[PDB]
Amino acid sequence: SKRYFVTGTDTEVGKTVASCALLQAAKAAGYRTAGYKPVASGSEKTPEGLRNSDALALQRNSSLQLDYATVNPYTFAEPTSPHIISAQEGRPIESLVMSAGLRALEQQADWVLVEGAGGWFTPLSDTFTFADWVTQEQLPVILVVGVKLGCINHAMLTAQVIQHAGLTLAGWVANDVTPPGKRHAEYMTTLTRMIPAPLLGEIPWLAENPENAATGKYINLALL
Amino acid sequence: SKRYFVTGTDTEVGKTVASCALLQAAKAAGYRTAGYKPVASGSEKTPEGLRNSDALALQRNSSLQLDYATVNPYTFAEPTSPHIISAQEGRPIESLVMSAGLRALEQQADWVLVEGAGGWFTPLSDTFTFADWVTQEQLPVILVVGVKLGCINHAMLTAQVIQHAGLTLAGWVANDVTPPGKRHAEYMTTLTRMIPAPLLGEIPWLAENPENAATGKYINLALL
Repeated sequence: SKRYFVTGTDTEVGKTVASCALLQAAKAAGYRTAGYKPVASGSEKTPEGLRNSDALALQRNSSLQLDYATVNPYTFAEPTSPHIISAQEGRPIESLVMSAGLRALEQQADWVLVEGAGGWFTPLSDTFTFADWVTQEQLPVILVVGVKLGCINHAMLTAQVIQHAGLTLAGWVANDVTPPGKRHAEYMTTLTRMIPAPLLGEIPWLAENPENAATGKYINLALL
Repeated sequence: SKRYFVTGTDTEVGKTVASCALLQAAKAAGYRTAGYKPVASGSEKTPEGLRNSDALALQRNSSLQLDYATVNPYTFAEPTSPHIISAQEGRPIESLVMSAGLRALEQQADWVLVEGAGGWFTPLSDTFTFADWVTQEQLPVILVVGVKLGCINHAMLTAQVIQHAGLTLAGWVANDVTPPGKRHAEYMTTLTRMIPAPLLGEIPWLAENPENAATGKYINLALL
């Protein structure tokens, strides 16, 4: 089965928006899809426990019917770095648990998308980062680049680090986080030249909630 | 003579604020200082040509009397990536010119601070980045980290890339770009543990124009 790890180059680049577009495109291709966000911070209280909106988006965009805990085993109330709330709450983030949830999904889906929390080097504990887990899982990576101020530097830094860890950079998705501006074409050209992986598509600026929009049309899965 | 390259982990981290604090601290230590910003975009028109405010700050905080062109040989009007305006204007950014200006300063100053434009991987041309120039100059690097959302990932990415290029990470400076928030102590602790270089100091949040503030007291130059 196909499996990918999605990470962003900076905060607020629309990582979940791109993830939902990817899931919709995979489903259109005929795959049995599953979204997985092992760790999520910043969540609402419900009668059944804490719920994270990004995990809800992945749950909803998966073709299979999945239970929330399957999509997101680790949910924290405060939107801060996972290693900080984890320590405060006395709830360790276990590599074995994150890996188990991945296997669980692989038993039903042909195409699994794993969404990280924060960026590449987000700490899960004092001695373990998200990059450590992706590296041990040998997951190919899809980079979500927000077309904004500073994206060239952030995308190159992330790409270099990933390749250096011996992982495959499967592709990148350009997310237009702001309305059309000047230099947009120039930024896209520079990013295309510099990121050593295929551009899968560009999701235009949408003002509502791109997570709920039919965005799969913007992804060219044949390039993965 | 001492020479350092200052880079930031993200946009708007206060790189020039930290640079001015560094210059003030070096002067207090008795050094003959010089600030150097080889490339600068986003500049005001004056009767004598384009002037960049960050270069003006470095000029003013240098102990030696320096001419503007000495501090900033390359000035562009539009605040975009240097390789883009450079190409548009038909004015190539020459490695030899940037290096020459560095030698020029070294003939008068004992302590030279070089401030980059953008982040680490800022392109100067289609085949040359700022990182290429710093690497050939073998300049030790000082990282300016804005204590904000996403700083841990950006600081680790930058640090790893710099070490990988075989350069020395001389130290880092924490700049408080926003008013005091929760998790500030936790962020500082994480950054201190993860960045493999000494914390030189932390510049508090100041609402006016930190570039004009006496901030040298916040830097401990004995750690460089």
